[PDB]
Amino acid sequence: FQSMEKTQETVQRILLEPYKYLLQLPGKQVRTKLSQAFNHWLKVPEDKLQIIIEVTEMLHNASLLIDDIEDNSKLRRGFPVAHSIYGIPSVINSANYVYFLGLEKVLTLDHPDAVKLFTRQLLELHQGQGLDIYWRDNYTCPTEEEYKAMVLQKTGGLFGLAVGLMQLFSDYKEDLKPLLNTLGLFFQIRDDYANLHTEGKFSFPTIHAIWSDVGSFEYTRNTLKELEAKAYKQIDARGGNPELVALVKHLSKM
Amino acid sequence: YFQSMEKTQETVQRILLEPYKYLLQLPGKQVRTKLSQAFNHWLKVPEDKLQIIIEVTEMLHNASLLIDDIEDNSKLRRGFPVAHSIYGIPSVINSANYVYFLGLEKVLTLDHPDAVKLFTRQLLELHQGQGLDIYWRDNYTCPTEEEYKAMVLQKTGGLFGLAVGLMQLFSDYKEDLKPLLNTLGLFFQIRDDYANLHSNKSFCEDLTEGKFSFPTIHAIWSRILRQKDCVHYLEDVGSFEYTRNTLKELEAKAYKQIDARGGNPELVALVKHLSKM
Ligand SMILES: O=C(Nc1cccc(-c2nc(NC(P(=O)(O)O)P(=O)(O)O)c3ccsc3n2)c1)c1ccc(F)cc1
Repeated sequence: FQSMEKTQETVQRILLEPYKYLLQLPGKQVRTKLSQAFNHWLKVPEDKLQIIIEVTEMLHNASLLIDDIEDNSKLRRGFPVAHSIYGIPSVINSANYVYFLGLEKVLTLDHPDAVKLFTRQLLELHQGQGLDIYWRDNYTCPTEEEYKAMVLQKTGGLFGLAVGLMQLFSDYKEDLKPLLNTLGLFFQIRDDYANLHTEGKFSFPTIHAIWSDVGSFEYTRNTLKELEAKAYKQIDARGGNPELVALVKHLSKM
Repeated sequence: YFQSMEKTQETVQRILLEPYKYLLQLPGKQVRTKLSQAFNHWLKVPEDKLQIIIEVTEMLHNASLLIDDIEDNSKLRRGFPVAHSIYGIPSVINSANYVYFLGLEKVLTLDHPDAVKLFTRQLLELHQGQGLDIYWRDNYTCPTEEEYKAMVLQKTGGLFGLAVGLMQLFSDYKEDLKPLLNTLGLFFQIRDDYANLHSNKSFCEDLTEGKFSFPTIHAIWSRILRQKDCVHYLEDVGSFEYTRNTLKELEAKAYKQIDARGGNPELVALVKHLSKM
């Protein structure tokens, strides 16, 4: 009656706490820098942007809560992972609810293909997470070619959501999927290299070593620069973009 | 020959659905189907749209049990080990979540905009059900009978309303079944609770399988702060006696609300059959 509507509204506050626990962790205020850069082509409406951002950022973190459980991570960016605090069921709930609150949010774009797209990209992400666990469960390191596959499914899976949602809400229609893989790998491999120089996570240098001390760092350096090159050569054939290339050349520090 | 991505891909689908399949093969998925067919005697929906509404409902159900078992730390389900104790927590979470989104994809094929609206609400609801369940658990508290019923209509007992609601989108039938659907949702659940018990020299949180069950709750509220040989204790409290009473009492209101919607032979057959327990 009365008491049930209080006890219910409460549960929704509670439900977001693991999601919030992940928001507050250090860095990943730099995601925002990136989508803003992409808007120098898409010229998207400020109000559709804020929702595409809200969504992307919801799906991301909900997807990390699961990824940590699934990877049996112990820490994330140095702090304990969400499940070791709130506990697995409490987390599963929060991520899943947040994913669906993000559906609800995409519905507000009022665009039938946006749900179509969200659904595809999530389905993709789950297959990535799929493989990741498959390998883990079978005590197996994936090959370099397979590692990249998983990243484009998981990472290009959720770059591609955002850039693709925005491109729905733009008269810009030239092909960024090419550029987005080049960035997806770039970002990942970099964050792998940085992180080393794992937490139950397959990482580009460890994989290259394992498929012969080794100087995978030497190879990873080489492999990273080589993408950045293809970043610029595909950035240009899309009429160029100052904001983005600033954020690339900045990041090529590591 | 980069048939390597074609293999690596076909594989992932097989893998991803294995825990979902593991749950299908446990007994009698033919009884959900029996029910929605009965409801079509009012909605007169197209056979092909029905099949999808059914596929969806049935996907959401099982995916929702895979999670329920993890979350309730169940050990067994319908006698066999639970899905996660075989395939393992991460592998299961993945499969349920993927299945939920394959059900989105499926609802999209109904090609009617309100269907996504509805699915999204029902899922969000389901999660709040799971919400409550753990709220109570975390607070070391047994919920009231009143509250238990609320949780059931929110959660997996809820999932009739998705289907009947999807169907009613595709129908010029517009009279109110939500009333009848609670009466049925509780009926179905409480029955499956009673059955599950009447099925050792076991303890209760063994038999319930770490689950809130109508008879155990009624017992616990009879002999501001916080609430051997089970079966005979429950009969010594006679929750079984009360559950019998409480079940029949709904079935009665099933019939009295079935009728004020112009009556329905198919359904009433399936009720009176099921009233066996
Ligand atoms: O891993 C994904 N994206 C991606 C790509 C490049 C870097 C990162 C990333 N990676 C992180 N560290 C590592 P992890 O995800 O194991 O914490 P990763 O490099 O192996 O993904 C962290 C940690 C705190 S914020 C963060 N962001 C994530 C990812 C996760 C969930 C999705 F739904 C989609 C992509």
